[PDB]
Amino acid sequence: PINSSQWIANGNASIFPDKLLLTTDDYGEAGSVWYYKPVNLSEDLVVEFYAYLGDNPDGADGITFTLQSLGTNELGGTGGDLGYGGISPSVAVEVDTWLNDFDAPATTDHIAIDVNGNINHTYNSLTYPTPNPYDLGNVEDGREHLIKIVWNATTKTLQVYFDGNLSLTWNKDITQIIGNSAYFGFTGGTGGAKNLQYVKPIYVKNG
Ligand SMILES: OC[C@H]1O[C@@H](O)[C@@H](O)[C@@H](O)[C@@H]1O
Ligand SMILES: [Ca+2]
Ligand SMILES: [Mn+2]
Repeated sequence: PINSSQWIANGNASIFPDKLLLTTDDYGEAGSVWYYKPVNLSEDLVVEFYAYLGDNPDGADGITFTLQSLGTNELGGTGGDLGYGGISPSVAVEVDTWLNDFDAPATTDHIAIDVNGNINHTYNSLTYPTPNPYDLGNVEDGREHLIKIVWNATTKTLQVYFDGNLSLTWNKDITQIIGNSAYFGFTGGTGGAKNLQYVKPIYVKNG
């Protein structure tokens, strides 16, 4: 179901016939996979994918869905950077499976909106501002989780659904951060803790 010609893998990521592998269950990884054609953010964007965050609750570090207006070679930091930290201009939806000091006020595995490659939730909330991170409890349960991301180019809003539950919303015009055109894709990291991490894209609709 994955057409490998449509995806560009960087770092420790690999394109498989049925999934986008972001990290293997090994230390110090960063992986990214970008879709080959940019989307037009003056139209709506809906992305649905299954995410797998591993089977070890004591593992790390998490994944993102990222919109960024650079290109298909971008790869952010390892570990708590989730393969995303440093990429700008960007907006990311992180699924974060390791509590770093900069993750306050999160208390569990969490989903959050990050901007321009910043993964510090207090900084982003003081600067942009982004919403607080949303605690999911443990998502390193060896199950695939359904994530749906909705950009509405009329209302200038973003919604994020996890396992069918509205988890985050945002009222910032993301085109004023990244421009009207962006690559989309996925990133993952591991550090001093680890997990197998992958996504299975289901549906992408632009307009
Ligand atoms: O992997 C979990 C964590 O491990 C620590 O040793 C560092 O690698 C952090 O960057 C990382 O978030
Ligand atoms: Ca983290
Ligand atoms: Mn986080």
